[PDB]
Amino acid sequence: AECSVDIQGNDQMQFNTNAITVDKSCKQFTVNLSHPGNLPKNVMGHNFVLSTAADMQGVVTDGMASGLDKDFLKPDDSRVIAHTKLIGSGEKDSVTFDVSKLKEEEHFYFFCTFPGHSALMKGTLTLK
Ligand SMILES: [Cu+2]
Repeated sequence: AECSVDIQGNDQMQFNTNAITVDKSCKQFTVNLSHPGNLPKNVMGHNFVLSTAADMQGVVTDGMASGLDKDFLKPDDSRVIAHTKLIGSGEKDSVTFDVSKLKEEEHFYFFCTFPGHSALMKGTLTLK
């Protein structure tokens, strides 16, 4: 169907949704992230990061360590299926990935890796 979704992260430390469905029809899928709240990236930055459920903890933990200059993400992290930039108020970023990379598993988690964020900024992404 539509092979894109528009996601927002804000000042409430929440994305607007906790569930994304990707139409199995799609060869590619695009996630357009924007920040409709008011703070900078160095403080209340969000990114969108996609992994298997099992990999999320490692991604979030290795992320924190990497620091704000690496967008709180380990560079070249092979667990990460798709990722955007870290963004603050009124910035945006997009990421496109192959639907084939979701063939093998069931429940994936999307999440923000800014330290602490993933307490609320965790959702499920599935292939339907
Ligand atoms: Cu965040």
